This record gives sequence, structure tokens and C-alpha cells, in this order.
Amino acid sequence: MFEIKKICCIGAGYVGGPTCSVIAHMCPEIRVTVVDVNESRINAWNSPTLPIYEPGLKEVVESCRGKNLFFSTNIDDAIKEADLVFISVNTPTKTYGMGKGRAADLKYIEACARRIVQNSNGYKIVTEKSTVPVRMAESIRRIFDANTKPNLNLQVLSNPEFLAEGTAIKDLKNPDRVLIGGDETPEGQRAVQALCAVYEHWVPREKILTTNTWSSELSKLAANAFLAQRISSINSISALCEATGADVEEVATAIGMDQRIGNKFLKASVGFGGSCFQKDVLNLVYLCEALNLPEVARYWQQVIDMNDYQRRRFASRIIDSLFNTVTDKKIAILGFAFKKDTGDTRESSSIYISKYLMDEGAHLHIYDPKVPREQIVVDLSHDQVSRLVTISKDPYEACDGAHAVVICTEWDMFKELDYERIHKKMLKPAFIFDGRRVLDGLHNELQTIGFQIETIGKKVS
Amino acid sequence: MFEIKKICCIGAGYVGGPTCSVIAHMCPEIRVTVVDVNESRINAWNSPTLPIYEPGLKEVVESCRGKNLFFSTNIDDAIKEADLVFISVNTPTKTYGMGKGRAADLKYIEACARRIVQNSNGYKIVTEKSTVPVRMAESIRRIFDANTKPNLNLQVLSNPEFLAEGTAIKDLKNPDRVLIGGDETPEGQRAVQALCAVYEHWVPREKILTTNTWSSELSKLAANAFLAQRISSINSISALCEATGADVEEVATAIGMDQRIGNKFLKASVGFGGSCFQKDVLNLVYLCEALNLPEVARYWQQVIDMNDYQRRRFASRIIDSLFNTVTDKKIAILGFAFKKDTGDTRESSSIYISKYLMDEGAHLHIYDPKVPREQIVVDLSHDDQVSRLVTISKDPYEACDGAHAVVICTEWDMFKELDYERIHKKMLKPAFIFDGRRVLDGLHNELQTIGFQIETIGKKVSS
Amino acid sequence: FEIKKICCIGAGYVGGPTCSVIAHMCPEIRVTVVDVNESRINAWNSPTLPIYEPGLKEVVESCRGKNLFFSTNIDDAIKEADLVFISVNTPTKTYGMGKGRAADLKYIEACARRIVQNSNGYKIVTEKSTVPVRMAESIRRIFDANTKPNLNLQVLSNPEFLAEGTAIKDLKNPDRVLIGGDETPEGQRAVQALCAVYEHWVPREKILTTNTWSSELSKLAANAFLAQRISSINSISALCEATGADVEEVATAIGMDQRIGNKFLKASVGFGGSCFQKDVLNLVYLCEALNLPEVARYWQQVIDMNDYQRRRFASRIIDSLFNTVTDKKIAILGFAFKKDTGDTRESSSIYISKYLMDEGAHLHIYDPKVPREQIVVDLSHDQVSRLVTISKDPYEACDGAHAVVICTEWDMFKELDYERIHKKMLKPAFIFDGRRVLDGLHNELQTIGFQIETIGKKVS
Repeated sequence: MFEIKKICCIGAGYVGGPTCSVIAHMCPEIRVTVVDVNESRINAWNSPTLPIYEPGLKEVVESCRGKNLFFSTNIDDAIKEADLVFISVNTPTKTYGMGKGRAADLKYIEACARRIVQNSNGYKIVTEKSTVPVRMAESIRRIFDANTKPNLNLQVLSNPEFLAEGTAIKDLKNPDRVLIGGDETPEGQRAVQALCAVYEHWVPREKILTTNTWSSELSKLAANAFLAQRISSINSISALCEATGADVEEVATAIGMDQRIGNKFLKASVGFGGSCFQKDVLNLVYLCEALNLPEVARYWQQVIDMNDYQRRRFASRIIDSLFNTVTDKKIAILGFAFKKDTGDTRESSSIYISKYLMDEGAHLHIYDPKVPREQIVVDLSHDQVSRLVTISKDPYEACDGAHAVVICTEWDMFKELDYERIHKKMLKPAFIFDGRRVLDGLHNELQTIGFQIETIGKKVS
Repeated sequence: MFEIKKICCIGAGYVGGPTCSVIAHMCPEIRVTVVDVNESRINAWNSPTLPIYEPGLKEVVESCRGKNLFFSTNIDDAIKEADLVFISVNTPTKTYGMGKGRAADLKYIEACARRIVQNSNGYKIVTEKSTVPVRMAESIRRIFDANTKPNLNLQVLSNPEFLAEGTAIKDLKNPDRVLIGGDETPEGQRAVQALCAVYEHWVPREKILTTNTWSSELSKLAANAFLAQRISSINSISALCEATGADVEEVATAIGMDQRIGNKFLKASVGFGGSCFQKDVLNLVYLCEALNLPEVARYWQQVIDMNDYQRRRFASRIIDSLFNTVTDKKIAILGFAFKKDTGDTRESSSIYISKYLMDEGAHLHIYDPKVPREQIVVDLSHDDQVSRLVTISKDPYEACDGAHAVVICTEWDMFKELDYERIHKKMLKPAFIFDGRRVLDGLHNELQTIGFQIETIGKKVSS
Repeated sequence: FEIKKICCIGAGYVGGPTCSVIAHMCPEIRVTVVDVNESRINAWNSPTLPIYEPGLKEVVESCRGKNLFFSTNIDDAIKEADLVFISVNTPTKTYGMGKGRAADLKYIEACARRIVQNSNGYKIVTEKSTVPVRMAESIRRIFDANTKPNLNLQVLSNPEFLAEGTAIKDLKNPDRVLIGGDETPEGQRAVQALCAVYEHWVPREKILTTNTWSSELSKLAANAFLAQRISSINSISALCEATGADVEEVATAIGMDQRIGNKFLKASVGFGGSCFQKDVLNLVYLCEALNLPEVARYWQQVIDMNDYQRRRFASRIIDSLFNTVTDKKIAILGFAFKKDTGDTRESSSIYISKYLMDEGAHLHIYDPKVPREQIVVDLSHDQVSRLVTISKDPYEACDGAHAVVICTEWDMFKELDYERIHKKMLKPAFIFDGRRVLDGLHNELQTIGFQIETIGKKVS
């Protein structure tokens, strides 16, 4: 049974960094070297301020850095010494050409593969950690075969990450499962078992799942699509609740108590966001089109169409409730990050709701307790931002003289605002549009104050 | 009856120039004057370097110019003196307004017709040589009738050109047929015979076909449509060959040995090009829509859709074979002219293949032995993208040095004779050759043992 | 390896004539044509052959009983043969997946199973009938799954290209012989063995060897290229009618380009016969199944244009007759799909007739060769009883008629007494020439009083 003693991870982002930090934390006898072409990131990892924020990560990095955890820009030597090379580079969506807006951009993966084989001799295990399209491993193998040397024996595995941002360390220390895919040949199984042996230092054997290479790559895409589909499904029910007098929280509770469905990922919202869900579902749809599977492609495209409809429908409700005109009206946008307790705005629903209201000429005053001013301007920019967008320092200034308060992110503090004070200074009639159900239970009090309050999945009354 | 002694040709392009040169060459007693408003062209025709390249054309022109062949900008007097006036101005596709992208642009023909009747007296024969939509002659006749003078008698004929680019002189000296259309009136027939007697100085009577005016105009469009359809048909079969393991060259040989089909114009390619095939087919399509023949229109439109599909599919094969990403990859484009043995790039398939790869952000290194560097830059510009992504190489080995793939888009003979062993050593691995013209047929065993993965039109990819 | 014994399974218009010529040209080769149809096998052994081809009766009588044999003993013929031809029918599916377009392969697969059941040692098995591309792979899989010790069945493709009416001339002097086989040493050895049979009377330069798939695809593609020439010139005929051009003038001008050639450029009411439409639809279906929708819709245009040419011709008749033909007597001259044959398969006359029947016309149909019963069958699904009369001579069909519709180019229609026909027709009297058979007679017919309309010529 082959024992991995040296690990090299190419890519110092939110996938490679935390995973390779935890491996080093759990495997004292393994040397872990994280390398990246971006010198700023590598220096930041070796600095007192880490380039990504995850609870517990700063502690983990400080307990191993300098013993068996190393960050370096010397990509060549780290590859040369390693028994195992992780490919953890970014796979952004193509913004150009074939599959624009949907397909993954593979240029970083292929250059990474070419760098590895150029710098490798003898036996190494090469592992895809970044989210790759299915059959990527076949391409990496072909690059290795075409650039082969005497005694060179590079084994290619798949080992996707399933951590969700905000709980990376907890998820890496106690994963629901570890997924490792490899060829079903004797060489592939030896390599798979060698990688299993690393994770078995802290993960129970029952939570380590081994599959073939293609299953492992597809499982990562399928898993995120199934999760996004749960949200789009309950969001589709919220529209039906608004039309019938049902209440989407009561329905979601009743549904989730069926133990075959479970009670997670059933919170209706103005739409899901973040850098993973839309990107992975769109990648799955593109894959299906490329494989002549249009029925499957249109099946998964609905998850995205429903998400787009949930956002557009919420913006239209605002415009319709405000007497079908919002031009020059001050509107407070409370919450800009894609979810609470983060500064991340990527694919945030607040961006799309804001753009829809900007397209009507609304004067938006935007408050978020964590997102910086500069990021909000960028997210809403391509001049229109100058005319229409104000970034408020506190929620009450955002609401002063407003026609409506639009809650787009479920920050806990929005439940605690002084709505009596807010009402006095709003123009009348004053509206609250709750896109996150955070004001549930406060509706009776807000109405007696004088607000007209509308929320996702509840009939207006 | 009527003997043509002076000919005036309005238009000094591909339609007018070579034909009138050959007429002068074959008919020493006829004075032939080619006229054009473009003063650069007239001078070039009167210079030792001609504005279009055709084998043998220089010899023809130098044997008559100044004797009975003349190039001049004096349009008015050349018209006044002529017994026969050829209308040979261009009919480009409209890039604006009604029928944009498909209709023929007729402004030059009409201005030419108005110029003729304004400068004409007595009897003249006016002949449409340029490719026109059917019934163009009716418009010309109406212009003449509305601007008539005492003792003015303008007879309008159709006499289209069928020369193929590259063999223009051979085809004009030895044509498959000469086609002349005119009215079935006594005056129309006298004019038809007068034009026939010119061609009878070197063309046998059995090869001169006379029809009515409308049949002659339509015959030009239809013949061009039939030729383009043969190419689109064998190209559609090439995609079937790639999916089944048949080989399009074997299939094309088997088909072409049926003497009812014949073996010409059955070479599969990345797509037909040049300034005439697509233009003439789209004109036929537009004509059909305007006459409320939508079934006929969509029938001929398929010839163009298949050509567009053949180019898009070849580019998609390249991207797919290169691991579905060509961003920042160096790719050699060997061949930019629309066909071999010319510098002409008009509607060249290489333009479209190059643009598809540019849209992915590929670094193209383009080599062509005859196309000038500035023309390649113009054809790929709208520019900034051309600056970032396009290099024009001085020779094929420089284009291939450090390249991921070699793409052969034009069937130049020299690409067959390259030192592919030298090219392979300096290419990145795996090294790909994409043969869009089947020029490397028979070298596959030799190229594979060197180490290339070679893909070609109409052949399944080897595993 | 020398082929000494040949067995041909299938005694139709393909296998019979081809194997008769092989026997005639190769005295030392024993050639056995076998078929389960006992009626046919006897007819081949009788003085009256089941298919009529000039020269066929002469060729068969020179070899039958010598080295050419017709038998229903398929099994022993297979067991003894070095080369087995598969020449069974592949009709279009009328049910299920690909209905109306895909070939029904049940006879080929059954034939494959019979061969491997009855074979030992080395044999060459050759597809002669028109098959879908990759058919040979299916036959090879049946053979491999039912293999025996030392069994070696080599599968080749050798399609036939004879045209009905000139079959014997085409077999004795073919434009080309096409043989497809595996590009392995065993495949090439089997290919060369088949070439040696044909080299008894076919020059080497006309024998083309390719891989298996190319040979199968070549048969479909060639008929599709021919059908496309007809649909292309027919599309031009509609444009001639709209512009004043003449399709015969245009076709002559086109056909004098030696890169196009002057064959298969006769505009008509539509192509017919049991080959053209069937093969083009098979190609379209093949393209759809291979996820090639662009190629599929390209070749589908050949059929849509043919359907349009027929529908447009029928609508011209109806519009010229003042947009009503209910109870009007209309003479249909010609029912066969082309002249000088009794074959009506996919005849344009069937479709033109049915369009006119849907309007309630009283059709009187005359054809000098098609038997009465065949016309009734072709027009059936009661409507035939009410509306269809089959005439004995053309003058009876035209008596009291409003219109004469010429759908088949029989030479005799050029020679009718049109003065006599005009007197007894209702006025205005129309002639609709769907084959251009009356060209040159237009002035004479017009002065008699007919309004004459024809394909590819603007109405006078």
C-alpha cells in the first residue's frame, strides 16, 4: 500500500487553500505545499492576514504553517518533489465564444496539466479538485501520454470539493462524504487507495466513497443542481401560494417533515445566488446540449428560468404596488450580499432587483452592513449608478423620505429596526417588500403602524 | 445582316476585361474599347501589370492593346462610336435596405443604361454581360423607350459570362457554350445574329445557344446554383462520412463514376468561396421570395446554409479536438485565399474559420503565399482584436513553430511538400493537423508515424 | 483464393439479372439463385421470366442448367457456396419508429441468421441490396455471436446500380463496379477475390474498391444526387413560369456546362419509381438518427420540392378550371411513372389523380400499358367507384371532357388527333402537359382552340 508523503496543490483559492490546510493539520507526517502563479496570494497566505475568511482557518493555518504546510511561488520544485499533485485552479464561466455564459473556461486546467508533466518524473498521483466538466480526466491523460518520458507514471484521480463558503473548516473536518474517482484498473485502484489513506487520518472509512473517474466528476455537478432545484421548487410554490392564499412557510414545513424530502433548502427567497449554483447548473445544461441530450438540458434549464422568474416577478410587484411608476422615487434597498453574514455579492439577487428598479429610474439608497461601497458600485456598473444609486451608512438614512423599503438579504438586524421611526419619515403610503421572510411574525404590528407589507409566498392582505 | 465593327465595354472588372481582350485577340477587324470611371483600373489595364491575374491574360492583352484593344476613361465617345455596347459593371450584394444580404444591387447597371441612351444615336446593340436578376432587360428597355430620340434604335440582348476563375483565358478561347438571349421579334433576331457572328470568328456554331432574353438571364443564375449545390451536396455527405466511418473521397469517386452525374465539382472542402457563388445563389433566393415562390427560395437557400454549416462544423471540430479550449493557444492557419493559385480572399472560408477561432481567443499565425498581409488584416477587422490575436507569418515553419495545431484551409500545392518532421519537433504535444482540403491524403500513414493526430473533412477521427 | 461457387439469396429485379450475367460471363463458376418464393423460382426455370428486360431472356437461356441454377434449396446453396449475395428486399417501414422513411431490415437479418446457421469454414458474404449505412456491422455481430470453430465469414458490400429498362446493358458494360470491404488483410483478401469474378468482363479501371461504409453510403448518395438534379430543374420550372423564361432553354444552357452534364435535366410533374423517394427518405432518416439535423433538412428539400411540383401542378388545373372541378370530366393520359413501362410505383399520376379526386372530379384514365386493376388499387384507400373510370382508348377519355391532363410521356400522345378531341370537349378546352411532350405543337393546338399549359413555360 503506497503512502503519500509529499503533496503539492496548484491553486491557492477557496478550494485548494482550506482543503490543503486541513490535510496538513490532520496529517503531521505529510508535507503540504500550496503553490500559485499569483504571487500576491502566496504572500498573503504566509502573512498575518489570510486572503479568504473562514471561521477557524486562521487558527488552522497558524498551527501547521512552517512545519508541514508551505506556501510558495516555486511551482516547478513543488511538482517535482510531490507524490500527489492537486489541480485546484479556477474554472470560470466562458464570457466569449462557444458556450458563452454557460460552458466552463478550461484554459487554466490545461496549462496546469502541461506544467505538471513538464516537471514530473517517476510516479505521481494527479488529482482534479476544481470543478471540471465530465471527461476532463481523459484530456489530462492525453496531455500526459503525449508528453511522456521514460519511467514516467502519472495516475489521474478525481476528488471534488463539497465545502460551502462560511463553514469550510467544519465541512472539511467533518464531511458528509469524501468522493474519490479513479480508473478501475490495478494502477488506478492503487492510486485511489493511496488517496483514501490520506483522508482516513481523520474521516471514518464509511464516509469515503470511491467511484470511477466519470462518476466523481458528474457527482459534483449533480449535487449542486439538486440543491438549487430544491430552492427553485419551493420558490415556484411561493408564486402559487400568493395566488391561492396558501402560505409558503406553512407549505414548506409540511413538505419538509416528510423524511424522504427533508427539511433543508426549503426557504423561499427572491432567488438563490452565490458563485456556485447558477454556474454549475449552467455548466450541466451546456454539457447536455453538447452530448445531444436536449430533453435533459431543458429539464435543468428550468431551475435557472425559475430563479430568473422569481427575481423579475419580485421587481414587478414592487413597481406594480408603487402605482406602476417608480421614476425618481426614493427606494431603500436593505441588504446587498448574496446571503447574510458575508460580504460576498456574487450573483446576489439584490444586484438584479436593483438593476430592474434602476431601469425604471428609481433613486436607490442601498445599505448593507458588510459589503463595501466600492463593490456595490462595481456590481451595478458596466454613470447610471451616479444618477440613481446612493450607498447609505445606516438603515434609517436609507429609509428617510423613501416610498418603500426592499429587504433583499436576511440580515438579522433588519428584524430589529425601529419601524415606527422609519414610518414617520417615509412618504405615504409606505411599503415594505420582504424578499426573505425576515419580518414574519411582525406583520400585525407593522400594519397597525401603517405599512403595507408584501412578502414572498403570502397573499397580499 | 449587321456586322459589328466597334465594341464598347462599360466595366473593366472580371466580367468585361478578359472577354473583351479575347474578342479583340480573335477578331482583328473589330475595334474593342473597354471603358470605366475608375481611373486607376484603366491605367492598370494600360500598364504592364494587370488589375486581375489570369494565366495567359497578359499575353492576350499585350498582343492587341494599342492595335484593336483599348482601355480608356472616355466613356461618352466610346459609346457614341460603338456598334455593340457591353454592360459589364458589378452587381454586388446589397449591404443595406430591402433585401440586405441577398438582393443584387442594381444602381450601377441602371446608371450605365441611362448613360448609354443619353450618348447614343442611330442603331446600337446593348448587351447585358454582368450577372443580373431575371427581367433586368425589361427595366433597361423601359429606360431606353422613355428617353428615345428620332432615329434611335437600341436593341437589348443578354450574353452572360461563364468563365471559371483560374481558367478564364482557356474557357473564353474554348467555351463549353456561348449563350445569347434576345426578343423573338425580327429586330431582336437580327441583333442576336449580329452578336453570334462575332463569336463565330472562333467559336463553332454548335456551341452558340440562342434563347429568349429571360431564359438567358436565368440560365446564368441557375448554372451557378447547380454548381454550388454539387459542392454543398458532397459536403453534406462529408459530415455523414465522419459520423459513420465512410470516407468522402471514396464516396465522391463512386458517385462521380456515374456518367449521368460526372466527376467534376465533387471535392469536399471546408466550403466554397469567391466573389460569385454565394452572391449569385442569394440573388436567386431573393428573386424567388419577391415572386412569391417561398418553396423555391428555401430549396436554394439550403445550398448556402450547408456551406455556412460546413465552416462552423470544421471550426467546432478544431475546438473540440483541442480539449475544448483554444484560448491563448498558438494555431497555424495555412492558406487564406479562397482557393489555390490566387491572392483573392473574397468570401474565403479561411476568413470564417479564422473568425470562429478568434472568437475563442486563439492566437492565429496565418501564412498564405499570395495573399498580401494588409488584405488579411482588413478581412479579419471590423482592429483591436486583430492586433491582439492575429500574426501574419513570413513562412509556414514560422507559423507552426510552437503551435498546438496546423489548420490547412486552402489547397496550395506547397503544403503537401512541407517538412512535417521538422514541424512536429517544434509543435506542442499532442500536435494536430486539421486538413480542410484533403491535401494531405495519402500522407496519413507517414504523418501518423511521425506523431501527428490528423483530422480531415469527410473522415472519422482515428482512435 | 478463387471463388468457384456463388449463391444469391433473393431472385428479384436485382439478384436475378446480376447473377445471370455473372453466369454468362464466367463459365467455370457455378451460380445458384435461390429464393423462398416458389412461384418466382419456377418462372425463372420456365420459358416466361417473371421480369421483363431486353436481352435477359436471351442471357438466361444460354446458361440455365449449365452453370446457372434457380432453386428453393437455400440451405444447401449456402453450405456449398464460396460467395453468398444478400439480395432480399428492404421495403420502407409502414409502422413504428421511422414509419414512412426508415428501411425495414427484417429480411436482411433473417437472411444473415440463415447464412451463419448453414456455414462452416471460409465464405465471403456480400450485401447486394440497398441497405442502411453500418448494416454490415449488424451482420458481423450476428455472425460473431453464432460462431463455430474455424468459421470465417467475411462481409463485403457490392451494391447494384442498374436502371430499369436497360438492366442487361448496364450489367455487361457498367459505369463502375463498387466493392467495399474491411481494410484488414482478411478484408482485402476477400475484396480481391470478388474483383476477380468481375474482371472476367469488367476492365480493372472500372472496378472501385473502398471500405464497407463508403460502399453502402455511395449507393444511397448516388440516387439522392440524381433525384436532386430533377428537383433542382423542377424548382427552376416554377421560376420560368413566373418570369417568362423557358425551362427547356434553361436546361439546355445548364447541361452544356460539361461540369454539370446534360442528363437528368428534364422538368416534369415529379419524379417517381420505387427507388428515388425511398432512398432519399432513408438518407434523411439516417441523418436524423446520427444527430445531423442540418444534413437531414438539406436532403429533405429534394422530397419537399418534388411534393410541391405535384401539388402546384394539380392546383393549376383546379384554378384554370374556374376553381371548381366537382362533377367535371377530366381525362388523365398516362398513369405509369415513366413511359414504356407498366410500373406505377410512386407515379406522379397517382398523386395528381388523388388531388383531383379530393375535388370531386370525374377522372377518365387511359394508359396503354398499366392494367386496369393496378390503377384501381393505386387510387384506393368507394371514392374510386364514384369518380374513376378506366378508359380503353384516349378519345373515349377525352369525350365531353373539360381538360386533358398528360402525366406520362408516352410517345403516342404526341400523335393524337387533337382537332377531333377539341370538337367534343367542353369549352374552354384545356390541355395540361406535365411532361413537355407537346412542345412544338403549341401554335397548332392554340389555333385549333385549346388553352395549353405546360411545366416551365409562362401561360400564353
